[PDB]
Amino acid sequence: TEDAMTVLTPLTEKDYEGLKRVLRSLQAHKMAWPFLEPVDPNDAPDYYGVIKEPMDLATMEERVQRRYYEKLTEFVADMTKIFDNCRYYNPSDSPFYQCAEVLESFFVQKLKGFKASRS
Ligand SMILES: Cn1ncc(N[C@H]2CCNC2)c(Cl)c1=O
Repeated sequence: TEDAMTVLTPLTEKDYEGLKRVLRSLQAHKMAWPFLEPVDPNDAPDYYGVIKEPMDLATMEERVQRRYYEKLTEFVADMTKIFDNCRYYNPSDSPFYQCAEVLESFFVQKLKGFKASRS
C-alpha cells in the first residue's frame, strides 16, 4: 500500500527526481511566497520561542539537494511542519494562515500523484 511504502520504502534516485518536481511546484505556487524563506523575527514577535521546529521551503530544498531524506514520510513531515507551524502561530484570519490552507491542499494533491507514481 502507498501508506506502507511512504513509511518504509527507501527513496530511490527516481523518487528524488519526483521530490524535486513536487518541491518546485510548491515554490512556484502563487500562495507559496510566505514559505519560501524562514520567518524573520521582525515579522513575528516571539516566533522562535513559540515554534519548536521551524521549517521553510528553502531549507527543504537544501535538504533535498543534500539527499537528507531517506523515506517519503520524512519529507512529508518537514513539509507539514511548514503549514502546521503557520497555523499554530497565527490566528485563523491571518493571511498567512490562509496561504497555509491553500498551499497544503495543493501539496496533498501533488503528494498523492507522487505516491501513485512510485509503482
Ligand atoms: C507570522 N509570519 N510572518 C512571516 C511569514 N513568512 C515571511 C517569510 C518571508 N516573507 C514572509 C510567515 Cl509564514 C508567518 O507565519
